Amino acid sequence: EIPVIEPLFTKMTEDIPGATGPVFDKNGDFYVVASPLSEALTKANSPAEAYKASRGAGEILHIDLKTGKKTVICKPEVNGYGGSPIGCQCDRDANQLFVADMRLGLLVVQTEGTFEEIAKKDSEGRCMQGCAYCAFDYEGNLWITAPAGGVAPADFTISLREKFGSIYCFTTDGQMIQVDTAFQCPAGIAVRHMNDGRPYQLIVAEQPTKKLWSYDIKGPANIENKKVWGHIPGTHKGGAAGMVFDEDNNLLVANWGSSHIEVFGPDGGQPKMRIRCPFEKPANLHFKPQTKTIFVTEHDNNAVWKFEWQRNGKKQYCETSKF
Repeated sequence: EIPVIEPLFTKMTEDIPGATGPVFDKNGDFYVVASPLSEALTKANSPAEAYKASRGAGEILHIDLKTGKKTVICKPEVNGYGGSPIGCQCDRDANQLFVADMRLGLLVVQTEGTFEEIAKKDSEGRCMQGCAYCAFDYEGNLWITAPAGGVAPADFTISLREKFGSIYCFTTDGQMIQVDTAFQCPAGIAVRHMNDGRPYQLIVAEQPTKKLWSYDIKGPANIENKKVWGHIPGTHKGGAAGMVFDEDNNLLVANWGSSHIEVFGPDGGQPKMRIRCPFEKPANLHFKPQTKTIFVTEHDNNAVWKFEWQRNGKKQYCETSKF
């Protein structure tokens, strides 16, 4: 039996469809992503059906943590095609967000709301797929999951039932390298680092398959030894979505549809503990820097909550020093 804890959750905000991409920038400002397409995929009989019902482009919102006021930072669209941002990370050398988008690929978003679409195509020259989750390594290379088909203007599709989801690395030389493919809905992603700051394991959630995969990282866009690393419990619709490390390199994983966040030790395997949530659909999570406080987004109430974890979070790339 896996032991379960039931900490206190405090609701921070609501009325955010498909709430995801919780992120803190270098100033300690907190952002979340609204995703009409996420919410639609939850209710549809198909990706197409979901795409059709989706009210519009998603948005990056600033949330004031004292007042709860939501401010639209960016509503990305390119050429009439609405973006579907999901996952975010803050850069280290500039206060700007790198945003995985299921319709537009990888974005760089400024706090004043301008943005750049980073890649129409990958380095081999093939079209880009829609991106969902991303994680910086401490070198500045961005690892990205891509569960969707081609970016707009291709029809929207997602690898929820077929194997076509891919993994990329966007390197510090600005190359978008496809590093793996034929996933069934690759979702959350994380980089385990060595004591010395060196990147060395890539953890990737494959959502409906209730699996976490690992690879050994040997350099920028250079991975091998692909293995199943962790088991996600339950037979519910869903599976692992976002994930984050704590300071001890335990991996916390939102298990969408299970009402739990799963906690894996450094060697993976089975969860060592589960965290019971007051909602069925935790989607994504992020630590408040230099704190034990975890912010969690959820799709029962399209809300953001916080709870206290047993230790501080692992530093993100944005919190580390250039030298």
